Amino acid sequence: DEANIETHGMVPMNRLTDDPRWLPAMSERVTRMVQRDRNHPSVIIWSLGNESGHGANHDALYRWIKSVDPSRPVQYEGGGADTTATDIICPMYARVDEDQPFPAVPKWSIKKWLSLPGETRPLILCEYAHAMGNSLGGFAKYWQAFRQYPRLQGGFVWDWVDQSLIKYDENGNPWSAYGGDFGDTPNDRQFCMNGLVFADRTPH
Amino acid sequence: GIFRDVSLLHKPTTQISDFHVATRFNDDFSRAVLEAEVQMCGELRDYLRVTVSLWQGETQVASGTAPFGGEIIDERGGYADRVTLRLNVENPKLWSAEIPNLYRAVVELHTADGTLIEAEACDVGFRVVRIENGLLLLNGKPLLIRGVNRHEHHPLHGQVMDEQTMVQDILLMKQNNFNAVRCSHYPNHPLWYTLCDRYGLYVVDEANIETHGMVPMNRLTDDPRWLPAMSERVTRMVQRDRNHPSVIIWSLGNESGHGANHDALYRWIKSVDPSRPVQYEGGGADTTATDIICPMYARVDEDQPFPAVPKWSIKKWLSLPGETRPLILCEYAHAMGNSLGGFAKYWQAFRQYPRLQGGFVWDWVDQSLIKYDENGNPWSAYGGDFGDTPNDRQFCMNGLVFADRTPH
Ligand code: NA
Ligand code: NA
Ligand code: NA
Ligand code: NA
Repeated sequence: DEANIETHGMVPMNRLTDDPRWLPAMSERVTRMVQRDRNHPSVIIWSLGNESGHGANHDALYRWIKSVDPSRPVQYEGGGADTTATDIICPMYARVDEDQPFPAVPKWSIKKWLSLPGETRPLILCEYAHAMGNSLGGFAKYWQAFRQYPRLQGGFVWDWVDQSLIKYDENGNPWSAYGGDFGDTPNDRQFCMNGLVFADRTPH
Repeated sequence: GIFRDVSLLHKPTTQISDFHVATRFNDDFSRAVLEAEVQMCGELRDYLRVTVSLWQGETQVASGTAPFGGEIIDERGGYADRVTLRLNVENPKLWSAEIPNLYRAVVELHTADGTLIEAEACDVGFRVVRIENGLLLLNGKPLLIRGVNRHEHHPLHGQVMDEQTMVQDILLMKQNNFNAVRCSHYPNHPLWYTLCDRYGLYVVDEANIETHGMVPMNRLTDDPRWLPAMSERVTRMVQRDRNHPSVIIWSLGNESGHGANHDALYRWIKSVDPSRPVQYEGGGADTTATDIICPMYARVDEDQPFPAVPKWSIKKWLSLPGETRPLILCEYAHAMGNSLGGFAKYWQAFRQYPRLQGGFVWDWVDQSLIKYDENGNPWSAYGGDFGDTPNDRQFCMNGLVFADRTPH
């Protein structure tokens, strides 16, 4: 269960989440989620949101959750996927064997990530195996790793269903549309369609 | 046989009986303290003095003089027959396999009025070896062990070692980008360590304990009746070799399972010499008797799940729940004949993974022996060629170089 906090477009990504003036707003999105959903057994992990960097507000709200509901781990990928605001190493699109050494937020090989000095947490990818169109090449490598490594406990494929929308031709025929087909500009054309199933839930 | 040197040593009645050198550093290795503990035997007298002088070539960099009598250590007092000199060295030249900077420590037992009774001496290398946050550090930097296992073997003289062969080996090793050697599986000829101090090789000094043939392998090492014997092999090694800077790691032996005697002697080493990590591969390579995960022939990516002593993939091994130690293979890349296939995979892993800090190839030199044909021609022989039976025919030849030190 994930709080409705994403500030991906900020520069830097944590401009708001490191700002105490936005701590109230963020808090409401976390606290009110927990207060609503904490009795559901299906919810096994709390998430502080997505792609909002790593700021002190995350640390604060992490600790708040841990204090009010210690029955569930808290995870958060922002700020390098292994910050103090997560109980689980939860990277996005970390590869099995290939390192991606980005400045300040590297995406290590998940195998390597587990063994970094001082690292003891489990590793569950919050996003992997980007199913954009004709994709999921190399999925078996992930699952071989998951089964071989105890602390590689899986991940969440990105993603379930294409976010396409239905438009209608001049002849009334429906067709599937993506970014830019509604005059929306700027837009990220077909990156809305990353699903294992079509929007009508027909499988890829 | 008597396969190492035999000597006579004449000492005075009042003599230096033991001396240990330790080096302590500040956070950036700009300041060092050489702590020299000197012990005497014979008649104590208030005019006796110990002077410890430290030299860089012909330059005296530090010195210290003191009468005997150490500090109070328990309710009965201190050691009247010991003294610890603490010498300060500013901006010491640090010892490493890359730059084997050495000082000369001279320990003079003399009188107050200046008469020299005797003098002992050692080469001193200023370096710190410690495991920090899962990494083996030398002088604050993580090591990458380009190591090889080396038996003391000569095709003509067997297990008799000479200086010339040692030097030949060290030169070849350094010329082939080795920086470390494992004394497989026993303390080496003394000179070895000196040469490694001088030329710059990291040394794993290994107690002469291997019980591989026992069933189970720890039948003796788990038996307290064999704890004395084992102890002598460990303790007397440390007491002999603890002043050599080249020795960076102690090993409790090889292929003797995991028994309580190992735990005891591990702790003994850690108590007497906390300046060096202790490793031991037996009992699964990750037991309580080792500071370093030191498997034999663990593969890079392939698991070998043996009962009770699995050989995990080294990458996987690092990440097992609760595991934080560095991983240095005590033996890998078995160079038996036409071999070393897949070596690059090991080195890719070593460079990618911080806590994979290398290993020791098995091994340096083929253990072949020279026999002679009917026509007087020499040929290289292996197990079974001397009527020895049972024998392990050619498994004695696992070297990167031939017995004559010609490279494979
Ligand atoms: Na797993
Ligand atoms: Na998308
Ligand atoms: Na490494
Ligand atoms: Na062999």
